[PDB]
Amino acid sequence: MPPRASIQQTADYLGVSTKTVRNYIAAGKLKAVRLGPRLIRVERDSVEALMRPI
Amino acid sequence: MPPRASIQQTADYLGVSTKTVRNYIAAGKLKAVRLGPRLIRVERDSVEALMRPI
Amino acid sequence: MPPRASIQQTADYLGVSTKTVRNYIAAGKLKAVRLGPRLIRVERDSVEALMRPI
Amino acid sequence: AMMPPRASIQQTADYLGVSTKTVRNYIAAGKLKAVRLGPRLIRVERDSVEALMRPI
Amino acid sequence: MPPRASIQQTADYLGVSTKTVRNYIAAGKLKAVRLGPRLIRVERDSVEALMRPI
Repeated sequence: MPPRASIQQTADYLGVSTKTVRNYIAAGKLKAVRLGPRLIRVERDSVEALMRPI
Repeated sequence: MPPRASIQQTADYLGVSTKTVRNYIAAGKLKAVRLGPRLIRVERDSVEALMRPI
Repeated sequence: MPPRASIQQTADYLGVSTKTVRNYIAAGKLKAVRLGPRLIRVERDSVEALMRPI
Repeated sequence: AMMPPRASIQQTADYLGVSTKTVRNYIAAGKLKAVRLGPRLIRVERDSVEALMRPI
Repeated sequence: MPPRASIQQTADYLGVSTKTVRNYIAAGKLKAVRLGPRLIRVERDSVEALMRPI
């Protein structure tokens, strides 16, 4: 367990499944971060439906 | 403007700022996706905090 | 035998029943932590402490 | 974040729990900021390490 | 980190050894001043300049 630990390491450390860790994170029992920017893409369809004619 | 477009392409397309595009995604007015898995890390100190003694 | 082991894993390692492990915990001869309301783990260090040369 | 203000590639990697190669990629990709002192002495800016991490 | 800093404060700031800081000073890669028989202080300005972004 280094300061920032993989989901796997946290699972092994705690003796639970990686799923359980992911649920803990998702429920606010564990704090987690992601490293770096996401590669984000917007769906054209929603852009199209955002523009309401007048 | 492809089926999945960059934040910049969406901003250019709509004549708004990237910041405005980001706000619309946060508000649920535009639908967006990220590509591929995040590199995730759990904060060591929060694992320590999770384990409450009996 | 993880750093944080289940009661069943502790029983199996020691060669005792789950009831004996639970009683060691209540009696303070084993140190245990609660993760979730339905999830307990035994500290492996205390398990090693519990075992004394004859 | 008890790292030094200018951290080694090893210390950044150790703190982040990723390989040194990974830390070196981040620098190249501009995802981490770094400086050179000498003919092969590189240091990561701790501030960029903090900003590299975005909660989930 | 004062405008006039010790070799030690400099070594910590840079994340290198005091021996390295002393080398740099000797090489002219750092600017230093002497206050008395013993006392050396490194010019913070020279320390900022040493860190050339990649």
